[PDB]
Amino acid sequence: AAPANAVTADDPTAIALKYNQDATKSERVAAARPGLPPEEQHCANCQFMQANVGEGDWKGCQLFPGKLINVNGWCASWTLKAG
Ligand code: SF4
Repeated sequence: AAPANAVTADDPTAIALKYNQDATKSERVAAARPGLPPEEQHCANCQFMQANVGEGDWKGCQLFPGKLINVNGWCASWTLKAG
């Protein structure tokens, strides 16, 4: 079950970025964002995931202030975690 502050499918920014809590139900292949092949991309390996926010599988994303994403999710702002 998601947390009360989870990013949801109805959030305008989530819609614009094509976020899904489950990267296997995402359009990562169509987007072909650079840095890894698309099937390898999800929030856990994204530069914007905040590992010190949230708990368990539900972590922060810098782009979604006050909310939580799932580490197994994806959106079109996916960017390789480089530091
Ligand atoms: S920016 Fe990165 S961490 Fe945030 S929802 Fe998109 S893929 Fe996940």
